Formats: sequence, C-alpha cells, structure tokens
Amino acid sequence: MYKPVSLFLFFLILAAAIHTNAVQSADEAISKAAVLIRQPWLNEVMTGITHLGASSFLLPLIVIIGAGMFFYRKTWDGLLMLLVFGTDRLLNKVLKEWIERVRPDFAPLVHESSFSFPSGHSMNAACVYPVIAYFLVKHLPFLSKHKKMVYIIAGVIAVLVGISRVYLGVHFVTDVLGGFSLGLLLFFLVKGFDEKIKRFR
Ligand SMILES: CCCCCCCC/C=C\CCCCCCCC(=O)OC[C@H](O)CO
Ligand SMILES: CCCCCCCC/C=C\CCCCCCCC(=O)OC[C@H](O)CO
Ligand SMILES: CCCCCCCC/C=C\CCCCCCCC(=O)OC[C@H](O)CO
Ligand SMILES: CCCCCCCC/C=C\CCCCCCCC(=O)OC[C@H](O)CO
Repeated sequence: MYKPVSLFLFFLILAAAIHTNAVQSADEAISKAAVLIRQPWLNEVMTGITHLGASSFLLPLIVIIGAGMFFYRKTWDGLLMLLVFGTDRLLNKVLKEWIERVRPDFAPLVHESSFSFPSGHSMNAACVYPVIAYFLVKHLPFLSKHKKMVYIIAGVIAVLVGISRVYLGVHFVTDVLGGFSLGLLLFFLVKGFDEKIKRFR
C-alpha cells in the first residue's frame, strides 16, 4: 500500500544517489556545517539524545514496555515489538555490509565500528518509537484522546536521534534519511499486520 511502498522506493533512490558525487559533496558540506553549531555543552546533550537510538537502550526499553503491557492488559504484543526490532537490526546490518559506505570521519564525537549507510540509530528510532506509540495507544485507554501527542513525541524523538548522528559527525544526512525510511517502513508493516488480524474493529 501507499506509505510503505513509497518509503521503500525512497530508500532505493537514496541507495543509488549516495554513489553520485553531487550527493557525496552535499553530504560532506552538511556534515561539516553541523560542526559549526557545536558547543561542548551541546555535545553532551546531543550524546545523551543519541542514546535514545542505541540498540543497547532500546532492547531493555522494549522488554520493559512489553512486560508492563503484559501485566496491565495480558497482551503478548511485546513479542511483536521484539520481532520488529530484531528484524530492524538484521536488515540494517545486512544493508550496511552490502553497501559498505565509508563513515564521514571529519570530526566524530562518538565511537563507531561499522559502515555508514543506513544509520542504525536512525533506523532503530524511526521503527521502535512509532511502534511503541502504536501499542501504547492500543492498550492504554488513558492515552485515548492523546493519540496525536503520543505519535508526535515518537516523531520528535526519532528526528532528534537522527539529527544527533549528523551533529556528532558519525553519519551523513543521507545515512539518517535512509534509516528513517526503512525503520518507518517496518513500523507501518507491523501496524498494518496487527490491525489486519483484529477480530473486532
Ligand atoms: C515518497 C515519494 C514516492 C516514492 C519515493 C520515490 C521518490 C522519492 C522522492 C525524492 C527522492 C530524493 C532522494 C534524495 C537524494 C537526492 C537524489 C538526487 O537528487 O540526485 C541528484 C543527482 O545526483 C544529480 O546528479
Ligand atoms: C523512480 C522510482 C523507482 C526507483 C527504482 C530504482 C531506483 C534506484 C535504482 C536502483 C536501486 C538499487 C541501488 C543499488 C545501488 C546502485 C549504485 C551502485 O551500486 O554503484 C556501485 C558501483 O560500484 C559504483 O561505483
Ligand atoms: C502500563 C505498563 C505499560 C507501560 C510500561 C511502563 C513503563 C514504560 C515507561 C517508561 C520506561 C522507562 C524505562 C527506561 C528504559 C531503560 C533502558 C535501559 O535499561 O538502558 C540500558 C542501558 O542503556 C545500557 O546501555
Ligand atoms: C501484513 C504484513 C506481514 C508482516 C507481518 C509481521 C509484521 C512485520 C514485523 C516483523 C517481521 C517478523 C520477521 C522476524 C525476523 C526476526 C529477525 C531477528 O530477530 O534477527 C535479530 C537480528 O538479526 C539481530 O542481529
């Protein structure tokens, strides 16, 4: 359907475009321009923000939220959340090792030990936070009438995580957009599935 196909097509176009010198040059220019806004206090804040996208943070977060939902509503939907997360990490790893993009390496503020495209923190955040939002709104009746705000929070968090990877000099903008599009794709897939299997609307 429209939204996951558009994101998939957007990723393919980006995966091709990063091989053009025009995009590589714009990616370099934006990466270096981000250094100009840096301050040490903001370096610290952005490092804290970026941890919200770390798989070492999101795995215990998903397990905690899923456990909470199990006690509160007896749902096993936390297993769906773990599955889409694992799918997300597997897909990011396979694409990274296939594409083998070199990292910016102008001015990194955090450590990395892998290829650059697509960004795993951005892919993690664009998948997990909208997914969490979906299942929280599904299972927490006190979040009804706050649904738009829950999803806005998930979107703000994911965007900030992506911004932080460019700020911290470890991803190019296109790495972030590539990870955004595929994490969001996985979100729409698991949301569409969960809604499709409902026996009452
Ligand atoms: C959701 C839309 C429908 C489905 C998705 C298909 C269309 C995606 C839209 C724009 C892709 C832009 C990609 C961003 C990278 C820019 C690519 C580019 O402009 O390349 C210029 C070329 O390199 C000069 O030599
Ligand atoms: C127009 C809307 C539909 C778009 C559908 C297709 C658009 C993207 C094309 C192929 C995707 C696969 C990308 C694979 C990467 C190709 C570039 C590449 O591999 O370059 C390597 C070569 O060694 C250079 O040195
Ligand atoms: C009603 C029950 C369902 C809702 C669930 C209620 C709680 C969910 C809300 C906040 C969780 C905050 C948890 C903070 C995340 C901890 C992640 C962690 O442990 O971090 C590991 C560290 O990063 C290693 O590198
Ligand atoms: C109607 C749509 C049909 C789709 C319906 C399901 C919704 C999609 C969600 C998850 C896919 C499940 C695939 C499970 C693959 C798990 C892979 C895994 O856990 O690997 C961990 C990772 O490799 C550590 O590095």
